[PDB]
Amino acid sequence: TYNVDENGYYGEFGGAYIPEILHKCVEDLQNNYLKILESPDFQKEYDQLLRDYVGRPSPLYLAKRLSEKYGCKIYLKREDLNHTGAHKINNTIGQILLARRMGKTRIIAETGAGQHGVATATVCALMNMECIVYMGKTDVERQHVNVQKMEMLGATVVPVTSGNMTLKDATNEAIRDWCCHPSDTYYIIGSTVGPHPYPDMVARLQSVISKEIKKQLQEKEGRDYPDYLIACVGGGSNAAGTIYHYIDDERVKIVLAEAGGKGIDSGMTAATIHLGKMGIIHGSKTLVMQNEDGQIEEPYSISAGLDYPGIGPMHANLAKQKRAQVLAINDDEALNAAFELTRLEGIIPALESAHALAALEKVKFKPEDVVVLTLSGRGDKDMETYLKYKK
Amino acid sequence: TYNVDENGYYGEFGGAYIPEILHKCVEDLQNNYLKILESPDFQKEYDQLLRDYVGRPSPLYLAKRLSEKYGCKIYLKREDLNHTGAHKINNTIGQILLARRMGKTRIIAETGAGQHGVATATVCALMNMECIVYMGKTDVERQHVNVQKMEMLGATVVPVTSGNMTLKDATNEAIRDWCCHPSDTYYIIGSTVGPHPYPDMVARLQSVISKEIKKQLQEKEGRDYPDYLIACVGGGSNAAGTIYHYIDDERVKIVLAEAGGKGIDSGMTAATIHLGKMGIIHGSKTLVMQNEDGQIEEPYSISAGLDYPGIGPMHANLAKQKRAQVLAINDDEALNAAFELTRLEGIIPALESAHALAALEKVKFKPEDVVVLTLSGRGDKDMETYLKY
Repeated sequence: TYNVDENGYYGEFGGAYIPEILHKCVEDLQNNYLKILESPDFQKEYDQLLRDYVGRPSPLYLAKRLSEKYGCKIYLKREDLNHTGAHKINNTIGQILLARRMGKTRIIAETGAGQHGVATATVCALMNMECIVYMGKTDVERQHVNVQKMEMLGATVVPVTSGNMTLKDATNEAIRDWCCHPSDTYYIIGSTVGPHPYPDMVARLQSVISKEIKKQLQEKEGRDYPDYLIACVGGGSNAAGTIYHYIDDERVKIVLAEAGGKGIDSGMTAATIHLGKMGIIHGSKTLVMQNEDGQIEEPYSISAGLDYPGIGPMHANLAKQKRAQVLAINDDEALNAAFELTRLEGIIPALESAHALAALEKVKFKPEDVVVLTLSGRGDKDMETYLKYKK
Repeated sequence: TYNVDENGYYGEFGGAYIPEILHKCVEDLQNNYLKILESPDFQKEYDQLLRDYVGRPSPLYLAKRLSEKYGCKIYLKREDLNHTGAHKINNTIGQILLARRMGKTRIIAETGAGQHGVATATVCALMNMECIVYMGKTDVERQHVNVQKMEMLGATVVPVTSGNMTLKDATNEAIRDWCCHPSDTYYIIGSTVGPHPYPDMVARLQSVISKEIKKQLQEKEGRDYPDYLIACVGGGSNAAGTIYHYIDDERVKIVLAEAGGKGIDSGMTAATIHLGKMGIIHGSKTLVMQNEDGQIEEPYSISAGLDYPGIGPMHANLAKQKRAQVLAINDDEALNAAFELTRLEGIIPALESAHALAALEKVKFKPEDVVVLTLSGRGDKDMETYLKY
């Protein structure tokens, strides 16, 4: 299987490469997570909140003008319509329910651009649970609306002033925090990253996407599988959910779009699958962009959501084994695709999602091909970028 | 009976108070709109787009922390989750579907704060149809993000410099364009305002809200009606939609929240039901805020979306007959309610919708009351205002 194996690995990638201090809390999570996620109590509450609070199922929308342009049937999986405007809310809802079932009361997370921090604070408001979000001080400074939303939602935002004051430092303080609070604290990881069981956990939470796609395609096409699944990747969570229930069925082609930034040869890029080497990042053995001194490098993308140096182990494995095609989509290609979707379907996509849309230009589709592309988010949050880069 | 009568009136209110130029285009719409709206072909495409493009049905969400706070069961009808972030998309989808079944190919609309202009441009992009939005130049200057959105969506934004250079003037110019274009043009009005049949048409399009509430209450509560419907009003479309299927059921109390601004006695207000006089606005007989010289006033609210001098005739009638309770909610009250919902439920409401939320402090609830409150929009667009408070 291309899902996780019984040891926490996706082929050679993944596992739990963690200091001894994390051994106990990660082991404890490993023991709990599947028992709770498979339980009917959990499934019932998760489904109810996903329906009433998030608004699931997200529609599967036949984009008729896009379909005309690319000469095939293109459905858009509309995660952009979720409460909070992206798929991250599926994961924060799932993990807060897990946390509660583990008897945890204090919820912590880190955030870079602010989206995961908002998704985390959102569910902590819902649940009336103490919420602390760690955020690199440089990230804090230039993400003031997200900081303000977190604070409105009643979370405490902790500016992280250690190291370079970036996402890496915030991640480090969050992990330290969790480790030091084995009694009461649960750490909500933001993507399909981190030590086992977090990658599998987050993929399972996001698998609601492909669960729905199966039902929706059956109703609309009379078959339960598309010819292509297309998603953007940062850490890999919306892609993991999109492909989860199709991951071993090679009839369904997988196209992953990563952030090329200014171009894979430009030195300002986030194309981890194309350019990364093996490394350990946040306890996971995976591909990581490293500089000539072996140091975890500084990625660049127009989209903050995709400018992570690592990739989830799932996708490293999919790419190596050639189960998925991976494209490095550049900033200009993503912007062009965002403006195109806006004009053709009246949907303003997230800049992340726009990388996936740009992939449509790169693949020669057949007229009977059925493509499902995950519109991971809406583009309201990106409007300042869109106004600056327009025309 | 509280819905439109056979002549376009709601008691004495409504009708079509128009010059001769308009008579042709308005009569045409009056004669044809309802048979299209009621037709299976229309209903099938409307439902398909509402499901797959907008994400309907919008959930009915039991807000447990809000419910515990006010001592009863408060369901939020989640129009905030729709594509575009509000209920206006229900109206633009419905009306462009009508326009197409009428053979019209050029689409025009007015907008104030920009939300209707966005919702119109949105569906014209989908449908690949020419779109022109009239917008007061003051509003163009106040709403740079919405203007740029409309342009990204393919629409032409026409700055209107007549009158006060705001919503009433843009409405005036849209109407005037329409009348000059008998061949090819359909005018998507943005609220339950204007000449018959626009009030009734928009209310019917928005009635999907209450059609859903019925099924959703049946499933959740066993009965299909609440004790209260609570909604905010500008022109009155989300409210009309919310009440449409309940409007003659006296068991259902209706509470409409209007924008008090800095207070009804402040000089800076938008509380049309409380302060308006009978008069004509945009070919509709209704309540209209007027200066002492009898001209249409510039309203004020912290929420730009409630900058309506007039109100839909439906609501003038509901208020005069005491079928609805009407509350004038001040800026402060709306702001506190927005912060309250954000903290209690993790939902950042539109400032328009926050006026309905603030009505929760004002109503004496019984423990076994079931309230449905229409969360007309999300509040992403309002974060710069919330930051300041």
